[PDB]
Amino acid sequence: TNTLQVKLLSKNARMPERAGYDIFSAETVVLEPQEKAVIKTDVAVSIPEGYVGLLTSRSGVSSKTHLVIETGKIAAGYHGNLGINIKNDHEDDKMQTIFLRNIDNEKIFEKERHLYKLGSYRIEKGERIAQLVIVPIWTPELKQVEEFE
Amino acid sequence: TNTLQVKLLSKNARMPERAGYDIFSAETVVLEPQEKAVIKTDVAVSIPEGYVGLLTSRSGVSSKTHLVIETGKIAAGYHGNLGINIKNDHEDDKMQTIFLRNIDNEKIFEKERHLYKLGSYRIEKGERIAQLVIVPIWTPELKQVEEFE
Amino acid sequence: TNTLQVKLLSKNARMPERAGYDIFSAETVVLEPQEKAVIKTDVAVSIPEGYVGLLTSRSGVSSKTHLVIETGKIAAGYHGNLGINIKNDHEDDKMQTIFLRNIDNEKIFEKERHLYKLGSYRIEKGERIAQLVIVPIWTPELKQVEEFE
Ligand SMILES: O=c1ccn([C@H]2C[C@H](O)[C@@H](COP(=O)(O)NP(=O)(O)OP(=O)(O)O)O2)c(=O)[nH]1
Ligand SMILES: O=c1ccn([C@H]2C[C@H](O)[C@@H](COP(=O)(O)NP(=O)(O)OP(=O)(O)O)O2)c(=O)[nH]1
Ligand SMILES: O=c1ccn([C@H]2C[C@H](O)[C@@H](COP(=O)(O)NP(=O)(O)OP(=O)(O)O)O2)c(=O)[nH]1
Ligand code: NI
Ligand code: NI
Repeated sequence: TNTLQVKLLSKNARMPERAGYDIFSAETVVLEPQEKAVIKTDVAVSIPEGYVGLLTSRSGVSSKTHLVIETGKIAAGYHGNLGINIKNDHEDDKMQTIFLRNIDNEKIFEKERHLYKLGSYRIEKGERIAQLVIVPIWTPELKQVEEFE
Repeated sequence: TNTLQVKLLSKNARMPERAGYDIFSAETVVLEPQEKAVIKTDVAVSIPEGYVGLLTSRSGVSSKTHLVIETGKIAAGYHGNLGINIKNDHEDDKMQTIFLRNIDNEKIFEKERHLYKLGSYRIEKGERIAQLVIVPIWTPELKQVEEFE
Repeated sequence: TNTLQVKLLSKNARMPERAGYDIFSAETVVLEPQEKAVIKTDVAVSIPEGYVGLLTSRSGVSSKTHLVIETGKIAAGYHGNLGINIKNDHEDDKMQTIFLRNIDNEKIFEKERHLYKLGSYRIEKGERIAQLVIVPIWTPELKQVEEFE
C-alpha cells in the first residue's frame, strides 16, 4: 500500500517523524577527534522494491559540528538495524579541554569536571542526528556493449 | 506546471544553468585549513511537493581541491536562501605560504604579496562551486510494526 | 528499452553486478594519509535522459576505513570512463609502519617488508570499492520570479 513499515528493535529506539524522516540515536556516545563509529538507531524499515532509502546527514548538526555522516544507502527490503556511519572529522591537535560539545557545537557543562580531548562531541540517546529520505531506484538489466546506440 | 521557480535574493545572486543546475557563489570568501562555513548563493527555490532538491558537490572542484561540500537536502517548498555547506578539509599542518589556491587548486598570484596558511582556498563571487539536482521523494505514512509482512 | 548499456574500456575493467550495482577498481593504487585520487573503473555507461547515476560509497569499506568517496553524479548520456573520487582522510600524523591496510582495514602482510606511512591503504585491481545507484532526475525550465505563488 502507500505506507512504510517501521520496526523498533529496542526500548531505546524512537519512531521517525516527518519532507525527510528525523532519525534518533538509540545510544549515548562520545567521539574523539578523528574517531569513526556506527551509531545504532535500534530501528529497522522494510523499503519496497523500486525504492532506495537514504540515511543522510542533518543540516543543523553537520553544518555546525565536525560530525560527518557518510550517507547510507538502505536497499529495498533490508530489515537490519539502521546504523549511522559517522566520523568526528575534527583534527586531532593533541590539545585538551574540560568541555564536551553537543550536536550544536555548544559546550557541555560538567558538574563533575573531566579532561577531554579538544574537539570531542557527545551524542545523547534520543537526539536528532540524521534523517531518512526515500527515493525511487532504477534497476535495468545490464548489456555488454562494444559501442552505444 | 513543468517549471521550477527561482528567486534572486540579492544583486550578488546568479541564475542557475543546465543535467544538473550549476550554482554560483554570491560572496568572495577565504577558507583556512579545516575551516567550516556556509556560503550564501543569494538564491531561493520553490520545489514542488513530491520532490527533494540536492545541493551537491561539483566534480571538478571537489576532485581537484580539499573543498568538501556536504550535500544539502532542499525540502519541497523551502523558500530560504540556499547555502553551501562547505569545509576546507585540508590538514592544518601549521605551515605558511604566499599563495592562495583557487577552486582549481592553482596558485593565485598576488600583486600585493601576503602570508597565508598552507592549504587555503579562495572562492570568488560568481564562481561555479556547486550544483542543484532535483529528484522525486517518497513520503508514505509510518506504521509501527512488530514484524514485517 | 528497460536495459542499461555498459561499455568496458579496458581488459582491466569489470562488469557491474546487482539493488545497487557493485563497481570494481581497474587499477592497484596506494593512498597515503590525506592523499586524493581518481580511481579509474575503465567502465562507461549510457544513462538515458530523465535519469542521473550515483557513483556512491560502499558501506563496508567506508565505515571500516578512512577511504572517503565523494559521490559522483553521472549525468544522463555521459559516456566517459567512470572514476572514483576518493580521499584517504586518515590524519597525517607523520608516524611509520610496515603494514598497508586493505579495504577491510586489516593489515597486509608483506613477504618483502617495507616502510609505509601510518594510515595508508591499498586498493587492489578488481576490488569492490564503490557502487552505482541510478535515480530519476527532474529537469524543469527555470523562471525568474520576484515572489513565489
Ligand atoms: O550508513 C549506512 C550504510 C549502509 N547501511 C545498511 C543499509 C544497506 O542495506 C546495507 C549495505 O548496503 P550498501 O549498498 O550501502 N553497501 P554493500 O555493497 O555492502 O551492500 P550490498 O553488498 O548488499 O550491495 O547496510 C546502514 O544502515 N547505514
Ligand atoms: O547544505 C544545506 C543543507 C540544508 N539546506 C536547507 C534546505 C533545507 O530545507 C533546510 C534543512 O533541511 P534538512 O532536511 O537538510 N535538515 P533539518 O532536519 O534541520 O530540516 P527539517 O528539520 O526541516 O527536516 O536547510 C541548505 O540550504 N544547504
Ligand atoms: O566522482 C565522480 C564525479 C563525476 N564523474 C563524471 C560524471 C559526470 O558526467 C561528470 C561531471 O559531472 P558533475 O555534474 O558531477 N560536475 P560538472 O559541473 O563538472 O559537470 P557539468 O559541467 O557537465 O555539469 O564526471 C565521475 O565519473 N566521478
Ligand atoms: Ni549523497
Ligand atoms: Ni580530515
